[PDB]
Amino acid sequence: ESKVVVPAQGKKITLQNGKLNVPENPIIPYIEGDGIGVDVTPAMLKVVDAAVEKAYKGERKISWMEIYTGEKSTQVYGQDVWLPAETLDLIREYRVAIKGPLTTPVGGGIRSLNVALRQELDLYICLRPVRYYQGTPSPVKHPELTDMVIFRENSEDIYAGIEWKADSADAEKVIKFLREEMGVKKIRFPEHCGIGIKPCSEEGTKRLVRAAIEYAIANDRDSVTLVHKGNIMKFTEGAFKDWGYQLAREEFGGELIDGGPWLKVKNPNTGKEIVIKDVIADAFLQQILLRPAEYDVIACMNLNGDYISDALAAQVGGIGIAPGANIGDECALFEATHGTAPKYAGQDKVNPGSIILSAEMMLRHMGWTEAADLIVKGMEGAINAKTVTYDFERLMDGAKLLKCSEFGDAIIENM
Amino acid sequence: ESKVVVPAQGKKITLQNGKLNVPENPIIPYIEGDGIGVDVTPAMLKVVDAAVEKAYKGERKISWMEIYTGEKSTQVYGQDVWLPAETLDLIREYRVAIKGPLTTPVGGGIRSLNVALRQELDLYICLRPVRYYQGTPSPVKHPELTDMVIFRENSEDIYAGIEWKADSADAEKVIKFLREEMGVKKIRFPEHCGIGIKPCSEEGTKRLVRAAIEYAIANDRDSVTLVHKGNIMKFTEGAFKDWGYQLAREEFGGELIDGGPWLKVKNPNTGKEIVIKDVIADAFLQQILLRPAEYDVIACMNLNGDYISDALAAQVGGIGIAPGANIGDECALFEATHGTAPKYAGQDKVNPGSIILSAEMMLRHMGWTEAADLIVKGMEGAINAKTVTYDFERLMDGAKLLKCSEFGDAIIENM
Repeated sequence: ESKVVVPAQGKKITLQNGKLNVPENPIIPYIEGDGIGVDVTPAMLKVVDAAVEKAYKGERKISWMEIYTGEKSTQVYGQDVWLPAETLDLIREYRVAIKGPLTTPVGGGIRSLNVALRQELDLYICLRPVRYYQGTPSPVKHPELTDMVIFRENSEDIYAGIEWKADSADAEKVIKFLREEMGVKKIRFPEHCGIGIKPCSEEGTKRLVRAAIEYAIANDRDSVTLVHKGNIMKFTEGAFKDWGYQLAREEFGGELIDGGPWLKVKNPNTGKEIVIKDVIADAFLQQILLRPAEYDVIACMNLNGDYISDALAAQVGGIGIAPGANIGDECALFEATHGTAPKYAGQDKVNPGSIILSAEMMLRHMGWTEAADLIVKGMEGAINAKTVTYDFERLMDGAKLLKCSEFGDAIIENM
Repeated sequence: ESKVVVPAQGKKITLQNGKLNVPENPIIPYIEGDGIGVDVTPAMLKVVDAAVEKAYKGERKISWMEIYTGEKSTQVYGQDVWLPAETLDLIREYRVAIKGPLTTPVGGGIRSLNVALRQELDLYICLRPVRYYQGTPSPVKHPELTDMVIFRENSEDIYAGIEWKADSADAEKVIKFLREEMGVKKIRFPEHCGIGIKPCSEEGTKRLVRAAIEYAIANDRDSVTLVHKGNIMKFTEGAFKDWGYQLAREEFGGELIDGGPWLKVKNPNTGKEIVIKDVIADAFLQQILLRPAEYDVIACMNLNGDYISDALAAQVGGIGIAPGANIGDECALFEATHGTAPKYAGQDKVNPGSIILSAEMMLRHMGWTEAADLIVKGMEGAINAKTVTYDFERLMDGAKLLKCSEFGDAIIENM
């Protein structure tokens, strides 16, 4: 039967008119995760609870409910039950959830539980906030000028997996069609050629850009930059930038600046003029290094979103502590972007940064920005105090070595 | 008639058994270029001549022959003659050539002369050497650890231009075929969707990788890294990495290291063991920032090659002085990667770095590494001495402002 105990205290989050109605004692489902998830998750629960307790002084509390997926789901439900259907039901019903790293049933098992969750719950948006935390060792000279939020389209693009192996009957048939029926003259070597498809629709583009702007308004951000390689790939990447600008005008009353393509959207809550602009992907990669302060919310397609995220994390030295979320229309799933690392499982050694920052994304997503602000403040303070875990410690001279749990306490101490 | 005067002294470069037979007084065709090309080219000719004169002490000399393309071609041949056929003949016949920036006959003219040259001469390889020059203002902490050579496939990939506009009869027909005939279930929104094709052939991959390794052997480099996003795009990007590794084994006698995918190719001239390895594109972008010294020759597809090049130039602060070459089977065309900037045309103001470094690529391509070494040495010295042009000067405190021509002389002075 259901082995999930719904808390006695707590009320669930409602979705009405596109907005979330979050009660003072919301029930938030959580997946501990496999491997080191057993270490990082407990730290996360403690940090979030303190943030809430401190910011709202007892007037709010979260009723954590544990759901299952992965290795733990097996010891709770059966054997081959890696992703119990009721787990999906609970994430959709409760709207927001947070998960630790998951282990793929390697060999003859369900390929990556993460892709299963993302696809079944139609989590079309990959959100990757990237900012520098004072003290984190970085490779660039001025990482503190970086504070962006990447909105990566997660359901289309070349990542869609629509391809055919070179020399296969399929690949041959597709090439035949393209060259004969379509009159394609641009395929240099039609023999021993693999083919890939890159789709980009109006809806897929609009729904992502919409959220980007919504986010900027909701969080009082300065701008949304549509990143694309539209100069080359006109009908996909270029179409992306076109639909994006079109949406801002039509839905957000964007007004042209100097007649130029750039628009300005007035934030109806603060009066701030959010600038809607665009930069070519290859030029953007240079821009994030030369003029990071010029960018804020970034909206782009799958591939571009993936590359930019990894490149940014590296600049601010936050690869090991990169937060992330997969958001759809009915629910949002916050996660630890790192692996399971079964070697350190139970050792209370690993860095809880990723999942803790993912929790701040969750709190912010819930409107609880005060609490979210405390997590950022604590993180910065703890790292700046050089009271860090092994991974950071080994890269810092004069650092005090703390355990995963102790780092959690250090974050709480600097709130 | 032909308005190109073939020098009286000089002999042309021969191509035999894949190698070039370069005489001591080769005739090298050159395109001055439009706009500032009138400033930068003369500086280039002077720097190269000194490099040759100094390294070989009068035993070698280049017989520069001016050919035409662009604005200047008009005042020499007619009106609509932007790319005279005889110019193509001369580049192919003389094997190596160097050009300054070109101006596109905007409006109703031949779209980008550069793409015309590249496509007609089948210059399938875009070569972008990226290294730091002591003194150049950089955004990263340790740019001096960067010294890579990007081998970008230039004839295939998504850049091929094979796409159809959303909602057009064409786009609809292609989608119909894919979903009905191919059984494609992965196109989320088949309506109002633009489609792009990403082809990757064995030959296109092999010919590029071959050159990469040839280059590494010829220049005694340490490794060739096959960059790809093969984990996602298996039949194109993954196929690229597979064919690449296959070629190293078969043609270069690559031996497996620890049974791992990495191979080792022995340089038949130095005995050095050139490592053939691979990294995923998104991970590589992080690697160039965290461990730049681990990389050397890079071999990748069109898009990846474009992104990585721009990202690297930014790191070493060499965007304004980025050298580049388009190489094919019959000829190689070295060029200034910057624009025409008609505003500064004639003012002897702009930076001649790009084309000068492109010349060193040319000399190195000719086997004249001693002379090439002098151009690198001079450049470093001049920049390190802070005797630079306006663009660098404005970014350097205590810099001596030099004119385009004077910078040329400064390079010569530090050889």
